[PDB]
Amino acid sequence: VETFAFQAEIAQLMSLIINTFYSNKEIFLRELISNSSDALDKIRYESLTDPSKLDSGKELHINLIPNKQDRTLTIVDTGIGMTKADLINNLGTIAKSGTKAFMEALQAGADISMIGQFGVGFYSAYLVAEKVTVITKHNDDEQYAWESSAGGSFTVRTDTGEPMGRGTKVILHLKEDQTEYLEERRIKEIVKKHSQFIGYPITLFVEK
Ligand SMILES: Cc1c2c(n3c1CCN(C(=O)[C@H](C)N)C[C@@H](C)[C@H](C)Nc1cc-3ccc1C(N)=O)CC(C)(C)CC2=O
Repeated sequence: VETFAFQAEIAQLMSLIINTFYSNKEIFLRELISNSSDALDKIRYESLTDPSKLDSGKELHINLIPNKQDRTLTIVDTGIGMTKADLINNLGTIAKSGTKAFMEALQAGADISMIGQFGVGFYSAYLVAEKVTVITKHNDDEQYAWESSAGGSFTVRTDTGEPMGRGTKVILHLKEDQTEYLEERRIKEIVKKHSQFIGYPITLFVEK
């Protein structure tokens, strides 16, 4: 298990997201679904030039899986996935500028729901999650688990759990007071409001 410091700008953003009073937390789900959709767009595009990129799975979809026993909501996609370099360095490097602009825009009167316009919508997960785990598999690399409970650090390790084939799972370990996001009616409501036109099937799993 390797431990890394977040880019300073990203630690600042995470603290802002955790500390700012902002009741409209439900927008986190749209941002995660958007990342999944963009990841699915990318593998679809790449597979046109190279059909073998779907050898790791032809199905292009998004699953939403609540688990009340574990107090987790997982967003699963069969998109392009992320390499180790993406997880550790590359996406966060790119996200530095967006992070800075967002925080500047908030100082000027924007609100937290506009986060996705700055390319850092992933971090909205911390509106509702105390810990986020990202399990991901890209065709060119092994399966990795990224994890952070904020506090300025994240970890990456090779994942020895069930092989995914290709794609990304974002596991939200929900805060004690955010369990409404495990309720079928609540998730259905948010998906219809903010994510009704996503171009891949979204399956909301129900609890046994
Ligand atoms: C930024 C950012 C970040 C993450 N994703 C993105 C978002 C980075 N990104 C974009 O902002 C695009 C260019 N608008 C490319 C996406 C789509 C990429 C391939 N897949 C993806 C990425 C993210 C989340 C889910 C998925 C996922 N579910 O696959 C996750 C992590 C690297 C742990 C931290 C972080 O800074």
